[PDB]
Amino acid sequence: GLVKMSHPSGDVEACMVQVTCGSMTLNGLWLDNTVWCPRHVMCPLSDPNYDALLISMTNHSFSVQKHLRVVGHAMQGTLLKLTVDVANPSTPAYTFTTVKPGAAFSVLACYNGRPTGTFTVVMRPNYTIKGSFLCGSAGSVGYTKEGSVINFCYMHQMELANGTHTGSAFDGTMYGAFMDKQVHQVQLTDKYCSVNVVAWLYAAILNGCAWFVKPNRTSVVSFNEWALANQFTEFVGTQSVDMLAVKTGVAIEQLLYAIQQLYTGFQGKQILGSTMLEDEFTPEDVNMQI
Amino acid sequence: LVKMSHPSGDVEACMVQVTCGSMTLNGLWLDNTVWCPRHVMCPADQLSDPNYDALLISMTNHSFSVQKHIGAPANLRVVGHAMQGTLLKLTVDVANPSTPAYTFTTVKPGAAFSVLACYNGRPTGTFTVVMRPNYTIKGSFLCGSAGSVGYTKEGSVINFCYMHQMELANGTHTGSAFDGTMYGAFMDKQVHQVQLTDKYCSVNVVAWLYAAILNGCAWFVKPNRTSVVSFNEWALANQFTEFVGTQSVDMLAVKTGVAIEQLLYAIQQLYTGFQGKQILGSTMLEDEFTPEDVNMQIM
Ligand SMILES: Cn1cnc(Cn2c(=O)nc(Nc3cc4cn(C)nc4cc3Cl)n(Cc3cc(F)c(F)cc3F)c2=O)n1
Ligand SMILES: Cn1cnc(Cn2c(=O)nc(Nc3cc4cn(C)nc4cc3Cl)n(Cc3cc(F)c(F)cc3F)c2=O)n1
Repeated sequence: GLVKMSHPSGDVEACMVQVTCGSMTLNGLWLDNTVWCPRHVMCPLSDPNYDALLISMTNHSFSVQKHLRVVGHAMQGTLLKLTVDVANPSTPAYTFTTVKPGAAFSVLACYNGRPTGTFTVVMRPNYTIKGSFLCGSAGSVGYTKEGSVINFCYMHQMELANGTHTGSAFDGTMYGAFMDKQVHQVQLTDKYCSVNVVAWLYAAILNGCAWFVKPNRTSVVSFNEWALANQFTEFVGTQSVDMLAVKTGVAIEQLLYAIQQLYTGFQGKQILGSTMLEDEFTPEDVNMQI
Repeated sequence: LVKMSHPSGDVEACMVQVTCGSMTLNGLWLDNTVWCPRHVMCPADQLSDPNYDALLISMTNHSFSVQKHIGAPANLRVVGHAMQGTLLKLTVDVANPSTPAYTFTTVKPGAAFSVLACYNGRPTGTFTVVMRPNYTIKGSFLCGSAGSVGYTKEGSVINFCYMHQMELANGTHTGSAFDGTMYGAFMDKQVHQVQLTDKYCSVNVVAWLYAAILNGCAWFVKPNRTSVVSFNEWALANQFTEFVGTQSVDMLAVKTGVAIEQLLYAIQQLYTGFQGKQILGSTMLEDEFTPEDVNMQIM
């Protein structure tokens, strides 16, 4: 069976700081001479004018604590870019790439600048995540690692009226275009991550559970038109999926056909003990864990 | 309801690679001591029947090489060696300057801890497991993970509770407590060993049903009740642990208004299968969430 696995968090722990502006406080991320944090900390809340708020900021509007003097301030989308006079001596090698729905990443949950827990989520097709966050977590950070390069991909912003969560990429854009204000907002309807359901079926086949494999095939292009009408994402193949097809001898298109049948029901059978489709493990997860 | 682990940085700073002859695995560097599994002493002949007492006598301080790869790299010299149960206690001539405040305590079945999986002294992943009623854990471990460390954290104090030793069957593992005793009394040698049958951790199943009620999923709740004593007689016959209430569980009962005995009755109906229904996105009973975990996460 598959195990939820997160990256070691030490590297990122060393970058977490607390940012306070007026009576607001949250978490920031300190890289080199810059502290990133959500611009909501500038707000005195239901409909802020962040452009005016930025103008009103003065030399000592922000205070940064590591559990740091601010020399400049800028805004990049829904994030603030705060210049500090001391460079983080433990800045990892990093990139800022936006994650796509179905991709997994690790989250370091923090409160007032202190790391408290870590877990892994997949970005949902409706650009929310199913995290575990309490009040005081605004500015917590999500990331993947490739080699020793950290890709920072998520800065936490808000809990929606569901239990679901959203935030920003470090280019400043909010995932799913949610507005960083306290107004009722409703997410789009979620979908199954097709490529992840495919990975899970491959995991089943690797563990001896393969009754759903038939010779029938459904092409990618044909599955994708069906998916638009049945709350699945578009399937996009990857070399990681190809590796699963090679070591099982079962082609993607056989599994696309199987999903079409399984969406109707499992007949009277189980898959890896479950009678529901699973889309929270990626092809990369299955490759490295089986 | 996410699988939550402690931030791993405190423990990452203590992981080292330990080598002896042709064997290499992970060690834990705390002050002037490096802890690692004693299997690192075992030669290729005798991997199935080692004489660790004799192996230890044949060893010198010079038999052991120790490196720290991540963070500030490694100048460690072994100046002493001892064996404690299934663990080696190596003494080095530099005290780890990032040693956390720590304790050694053995965990009991049903309790959860974080694991930092490492390979050749390099941390690669973290996850949370529960100590199973048959004294195994179901982690994600590959070859080269022997000596990876499990732990909890309370305030500033890390409790180290697990040093990974062996894969018993696919996906089933065991290890030592830091007093050196193997969980489940498994033997640290290359031989097939059968484990006792696993059981559902009843108090964690109860915590999870409370989490479902808190989240608006309560179709399984009936007025009907089963007493603790009568449930525990049933559990003996159905591979469930004995239910033992705690203050953490009582908090959930007060908040939801649903008595423990109502959920004990519901478990008896739900192990007969969910019919076609789901609970918190699952079609089977879940027992890896503790009452403390549910109280923490759902407040
Ligand atoms: C339950 N929950 C789960 N995730 C979250 C995230 N979250 C948060 O941690 N804080 C928020 N509001 C603040 C209140 C403050 C009080 N002080 C003294 N300082 C504060 C700082 C913040 Cl950020 N919010 C709400 C929220 C945050 C935003 F970034 C935003 F644009 C709009 C919002 F309505 C929040 O969701 N809470
Ligand atoms: C798939 N898997 C999941 N968990 C494990 C744990 N595990 C392990 O990582 N290594 C082991 N044997 C070694 C071989 C070595 C080869 N070199 C060069 N160095 C080695 C070091 C070790 Cl420890 N084992 C097997 C094993 C380990 C013990 F500690 C023991 F007492 C008996 C055993 F059969 C292992 O289970 N692998």
